[PDB]
Amino acid sequence: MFNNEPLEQIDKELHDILADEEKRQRETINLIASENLTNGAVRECLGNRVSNKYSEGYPKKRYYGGNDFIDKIEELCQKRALEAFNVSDEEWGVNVQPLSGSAANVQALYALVGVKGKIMGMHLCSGGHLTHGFFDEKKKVSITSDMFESKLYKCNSQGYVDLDAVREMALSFKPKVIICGYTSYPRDIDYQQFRQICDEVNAYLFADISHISSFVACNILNNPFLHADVVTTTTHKILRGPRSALIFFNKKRNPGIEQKINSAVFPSFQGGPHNNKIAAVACQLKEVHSPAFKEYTQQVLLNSKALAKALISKQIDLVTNGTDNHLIVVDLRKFSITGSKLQETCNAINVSLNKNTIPSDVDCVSPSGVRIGTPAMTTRGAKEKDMEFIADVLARAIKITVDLQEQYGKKLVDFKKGLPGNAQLQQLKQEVVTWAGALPFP
Amino acid sequence: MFNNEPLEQIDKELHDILADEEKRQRETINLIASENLTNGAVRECLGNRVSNKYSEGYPKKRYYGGNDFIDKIEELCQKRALEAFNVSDEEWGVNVQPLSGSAANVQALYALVGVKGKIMGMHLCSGGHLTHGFFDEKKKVSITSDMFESKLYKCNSQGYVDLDAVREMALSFKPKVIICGYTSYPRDIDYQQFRQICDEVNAYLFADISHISSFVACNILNNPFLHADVVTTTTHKILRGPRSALIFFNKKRNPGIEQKINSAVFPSFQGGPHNNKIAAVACQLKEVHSPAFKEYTQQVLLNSKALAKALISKQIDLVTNGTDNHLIVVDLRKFSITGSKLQETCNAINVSLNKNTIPSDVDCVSPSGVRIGTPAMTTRGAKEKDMEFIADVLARAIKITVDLQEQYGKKLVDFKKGLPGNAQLQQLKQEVVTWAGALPFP
Ligand SMILES: Cc1[nH]nc2c1[C@](c1cc(C#N)cc(-c3cccc(F)c3)c1)(C1CCC1)C(C#N)=C(N)O2
Ligand SMILES: Cc1[nH]nc2c1[C@](c1cc(C#N)cc(-c3cccc(F)c3)c1)(C1CCC1)C(C#N)=C(N)O2
Ligand SMILES: Cc1ncc(COP(=O)(O)O)c(CNCC(=O)O)c1O
Ligand SMILES: Cc1ncc(COP(=O)(O)O)c(CNCC(=O)O)c1O
Ligand SMILES: [Cl-]
Repeated sequence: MFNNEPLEQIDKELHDILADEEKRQRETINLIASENLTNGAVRECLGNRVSNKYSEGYPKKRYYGGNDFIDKIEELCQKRALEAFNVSDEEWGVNVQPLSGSAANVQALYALVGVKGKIMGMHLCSGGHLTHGFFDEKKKVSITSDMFESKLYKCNSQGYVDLDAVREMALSFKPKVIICGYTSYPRDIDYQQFRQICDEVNAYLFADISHISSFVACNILNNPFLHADVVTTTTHKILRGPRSALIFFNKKRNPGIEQKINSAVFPSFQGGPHNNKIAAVACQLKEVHSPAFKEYTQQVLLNSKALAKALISKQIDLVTNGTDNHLIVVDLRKFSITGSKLQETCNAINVSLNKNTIPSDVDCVSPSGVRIGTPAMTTRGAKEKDMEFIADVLARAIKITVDLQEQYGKKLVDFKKGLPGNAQLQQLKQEVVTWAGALPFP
Repeated sequence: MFNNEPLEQIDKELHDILADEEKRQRETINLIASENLTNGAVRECLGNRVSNKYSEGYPKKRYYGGNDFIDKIEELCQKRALEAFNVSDEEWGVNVQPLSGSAANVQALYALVGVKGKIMGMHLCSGGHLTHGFFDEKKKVSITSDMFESKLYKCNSQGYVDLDAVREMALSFKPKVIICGYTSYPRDIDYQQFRQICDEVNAYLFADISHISSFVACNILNNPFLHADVVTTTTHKILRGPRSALIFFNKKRNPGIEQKINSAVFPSFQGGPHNNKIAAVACQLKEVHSPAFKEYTQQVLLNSKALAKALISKQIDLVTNGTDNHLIVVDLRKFSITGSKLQETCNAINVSLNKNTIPSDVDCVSPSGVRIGTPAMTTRGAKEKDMEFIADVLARAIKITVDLQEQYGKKLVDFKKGLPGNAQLQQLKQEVVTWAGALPFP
């Protein structure tokens, strides 16, 4: 007693929008640093009947029965997880149930510090994530600043984490967790120095490596597992998995942490796990361990260097004047345009990127930068030589943005009337669609 | 630069376990009251590329661009949602972003009461959910008893919500939220009398209808929307959607609530929505609005009535001696066997059900009942006449459970040893597999 008609027939209206999304993705130069494209196998797992099953609890420790095949799936996933991040089942454990990065962080921070607990994170306007304790002058914007008591550190004038400021605050404010690992940070992290600062205050060291996860697994960037108590990562960004998250925990440094983390996830915060997610992670984490994935991650960094370089050759400024990872933050000051304006211009030419603060920005009000990243385009086949064109396109978009602003004024609503039907943007869009359209597409 | 070979070739090891999960599901009599089977269209949406997309914020209020198609998807889902539950765009709003039931409840409760706010829910051992404020002597098990301050009401001696006890407690405790709508409750709910209790204290009325959602939509059971400030529901149980949830909020009774709830979800708790979930939810909600779905939901209740009646005819007791809904709680005291044992016996014969408390239990390690439900089997095509067989199988399992206990003792470790290789269970299993295996299967 059900309807087994294909999606096309049963719900034409939805299928049509979906058919469109797919075309927008196919015909876009996607530079959203946090985005990627899943392969067909990952998507088969996501659409698998394994999500019919309720599986509250942990393997061999379920509330319901008939969970043996589910238990294998979850245990496979924990195993492939620890292997990928080059850690022994004996020193580290992982929880693979968190539905997403924000959930994982909240769950893991609660596990460590409880309600009214003290945490330190990087400010959002400086490149920290919302769940690193974000609050405003007027509001406790993230639960992490409300259920916890948080203090936020900043970057210096050159766009680097000010470790000396981290220390001043940590001794003065006395957190039980210090979070490092960022949403928008173009450079590698000195985890050793974080590990040393925590020790003077007795704090835990939390590394959120969602943006650089593949670099960590592939031994291309600094290893946080060498120093940290907890490591979290989403599975969907550079890692190229489904939308999900991982919590890693150092048993050796902390006996009692395993049950603390597993209990935080369920039953404090979550109910039934989404087993299709757990399955999709398994599928991808296997791909991750292969030398082919190491190729890809290397290719990611090469494109990112070639891109930063090409932009500089076009006299465009970058925060920290470079990148060690997959992401670049462009500084727009020398052109007197905002990131929102350029975001608007890139939107019109099928170039996806986002506005972003620079140190010299007082508030999150008027971002002076844009964040671009190379994982999505690398997946689609772009090589170092293709970074020229992309840089060429962003330079052209910046120039058009500067022209439109002189014509239509400083206010965004005013600025925005220039875009529709602009001969230059339509020519540029066409160049983009034409190049993007024919790129390999999972 | 990716690997696009089918799941079978790419990760055969996973494909096997998954193929096994599928066979186990097809060959099981599934009586888990919270379980169902999604159609193929819902699973095409779960594995659609729409989840490649970052979409933080709300439609026409996104942080990133390129989100016009996503916006069309999310607005369609809010629209199909409000109508399915027969409420006006103008009086009710809905948030469709919560990743799961537990997240939805925690988010919605946060929105209404804040950190350290007072809430009232049904005890777990009585039939409330974990997120309704559950705690233990010595341990705050759910975040809902830690981030909030909670008190837990119980059912009376006959298995009914003791409304008088609710009032005595509420007036003493002075909560800002009283939650009704339960995990294991075989009877309908008097929302009007709950509305009246809240009014005497000025608390909000929270209705979690995850288990009965279709009944409410189809105008078969009482309407919580008539009386409630907030209604949550999962989309995966009787509603037959993906693993997701909805928060409903009454704007007409509460100006301001719409921002309070939307902001609770993001950016307080969540980051990027899972657009594949949202797409899948939209797809199912369309189906929910057809009269074919009203028929299915009627069939659920008919089956549940027939099953209760058949069990009664076999001299098995039911908490409240019947059901108004999709689920039955069997009281096993007259056979002196625990739910744990029967669950074990049912596991051995491919009959999925779970242990459950009865009023006369006080502790939760001793449960004297089992919960069964009819949505899954109804989906698979079983009609009233089939409920006899299902009752006959359950009676036979109870019988074998009594016999194995007299042979092996009252301790579960010992009891279990009687199960493997038992001539009667293997006989019963085959009858189950042969009937189950051949039933319609989405
Ligand atoms: C949208 C989002 N999610 N998590 C983020 C952000 C992100 C962000 C940018 C902007 C802007 N403009 C605004 C927000 C934001 C999101 C919610 C509430 C709020 F007050 C601000 C968040 C964007 C820009 C790059 C990522 C950010 C920053 N800066 C960081 N570090 O973290
Ligand atoms: C697993 C789960 N999640 N939410 C629930 C339960 C459920 C439950 C049953 C049993 C039993 N026996 C034990 C638990 C449970 C789950 C987590 C922690 C805990 F202390 C207890 C939870 C289910 C299993 C049968 C009904 C329940 C009840 N009773 C209610 N009302 O709510
Ligand atoms: C460092 C970090 N941690 C956690 C998350 C949260 O993941 P979910 O959205 O899956 O909750 C993000 C998301 N960052 C979004 C972006 O950079 O575009 C992140 O950048
Ligand atoms: C009252 C109630 N609310 C919410 C949920 C579900 O939350 P998740 O989607 O996070 O699992 C349940 C599921 N209860 C599981 C069961 O009855 O079997 C529930 O019983
Ligand atoms: Cl999903």
